[PDB]
This record gives sequence, C-alpha cells and structure tokens, in this order.
Amino acid sequence: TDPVKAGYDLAVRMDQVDTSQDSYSEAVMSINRGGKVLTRSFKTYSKHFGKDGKDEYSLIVFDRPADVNGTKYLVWSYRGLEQDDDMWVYLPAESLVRRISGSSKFASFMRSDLSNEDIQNLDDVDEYDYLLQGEENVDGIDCYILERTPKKGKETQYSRQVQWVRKDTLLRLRADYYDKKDRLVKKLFFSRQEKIDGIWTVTQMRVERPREGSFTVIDWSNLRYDVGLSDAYFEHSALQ
Ligand SMILES: [Cl-]
Repeated sequence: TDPVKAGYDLAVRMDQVDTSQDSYSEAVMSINRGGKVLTRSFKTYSKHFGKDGKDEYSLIVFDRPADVNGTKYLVWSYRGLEQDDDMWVYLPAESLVRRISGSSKFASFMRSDLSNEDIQNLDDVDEYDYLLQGEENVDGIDCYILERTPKKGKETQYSRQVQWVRKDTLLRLRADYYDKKDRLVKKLFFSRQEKIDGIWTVTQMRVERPREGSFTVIDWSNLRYDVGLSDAYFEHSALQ
C-alpha cells in the first residue's frame, strides 16, 4: 500500500462531500484572549463558479457589534494553482475597499484565531502532498490520520497540517497546524457536525493559538444549501 497515493485518494473523497451549488449561513464568533472577549456576528453567502463549477465565491457580511457592522469580505477562490485566490475587505470606518493579497493572507481575520487564508477553500486537493498515517479512535470516534504538506511555491504560513478525519462522514474532527519553524501554531476542533439538506457539515469550531494565549469559538446556525443565490452577491460592486 502506498500511503502518499492513499492520502491523496482520501483527500479526493473528502472534497466530494459538498455536493451543493450555493449556501447560506449565520454565525456567531467569540474570541477569548486573557479573559477579554471580542464577539462578531456574520452571514456567509457562497456559490460555485467556473468551467466545471469548481471555483468557489464567498461573501461574508458582519452585522454586530456596532463597531464591525458593515464589514464585508469578498473571496474569489479558484480550483488549481494557476491563479491566486482573490480577496477584498470593505471597512465601514473608512468606507474603503482593500485587497488582501500575498503575506497579508497570513494576518488575523477580524482579530480572531483564524487567518485571512483560513477563510478560503479548505479542500483544494491539488495544492498539497498527502501522507495517510493510519487510524485512531479520538474520544469514541474512528478517524483517519491524514497529513498534508503544501506543494513547493504555495503562499501559506503553514509547513504541514495533521488532520483527524471521521471515517463515516469524511469531515475533519481535529487538525494541528505547523508554522515554517515546525512549531505547533494552531489547534482546530470541529466540535459539531450536522447533516444539512443531505450534506454532513461542520457547524461548530474551536480554533486555538497556543503561542498567542487565545482561542476562538464559532457557532453556525440557519445553514441552508442550494437556495438560488444570485451572482450579484459575488460581484466587486456588492462591497461598496
Ligand atoms: Cl489595495
């Protein structure tokens, strides 16, 4: 058995879970740093695009609290490595649109434990090399242990990611992220999964940055698939 080919084959199966053309969801994010808490409420709109409908466009609209109300992120995430993912943010305080590109992708997303790059396609299969390490029972759940390393030349802050993948739903249960100095930079917990409109979806996450002394908890609700979203939500004009 080839663990590199087996790792890639699993990554492909994982990428087949999302059979939707578009989706809508609502989320609340709570960021904890030394007992101090920041909160954000947002709606996410997503729709598939491209020749084979493999590109994914997303619009993230913040509504609460008052200081972040009106912040919008537009993401044009492309299948393949030929074109870098496009990302823009509309900032309500300066009524400006700013492109997030290059190393800006590694910066914090809305002061959370997520980076701007964490907001793009989590399952871009051909951006990585895989290694299936085996199986392990994690708190009563049977998982595959799947390591993925970014291919040479990929713009990312991570050197490698260890993923615990549920054998039954093919959703991640946990993942460890490593920086360019091989240090553990982030711990992800996919703490809740739900079958929504026939698609097993992560609907709760805890993201920890052990080096920052902070953790983010995100709760998704009112998630729906194939609602018939217009292309207007994903145009550069939807920002300003
Ligand atoms: Cl700019």
